[PDB]
Amino acid sequence: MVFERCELARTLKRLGMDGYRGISLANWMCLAKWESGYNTRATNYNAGDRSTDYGIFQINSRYWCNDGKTPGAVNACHLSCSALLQDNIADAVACAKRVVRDPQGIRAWVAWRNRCQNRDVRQYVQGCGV
Repeated sequence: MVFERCELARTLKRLGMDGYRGISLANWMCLAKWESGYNTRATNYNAGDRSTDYGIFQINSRYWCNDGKTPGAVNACHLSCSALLQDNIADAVACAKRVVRDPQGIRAWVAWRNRCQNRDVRQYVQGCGV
């Protein structure tokens, strides 16, 4: 499913993402926007290393979820990558929480550095009532 901006904002807040490990809700919104365009079924194969990015946060199969065809992969979130393709984003959120628990935090996603870091991200949550 493709979330509408404010609908996603309110959903993320309810799931406890606001301020998680120091990360504001607007940053998570900026991340989802640039990673998948708020689309839970988005998948992206990386031909260069044989890994695939799954879901709304484009979480990688090499470290976070298991899809069985990625070489030398671990499953830190202890989930099938299929779980990251559901309309219900509860599992994707729990895995994103795990990702940022590592030292890099939100910087783990390069797109965040490119389009969110040091920017005015207020626009992603404006008018959503969160």
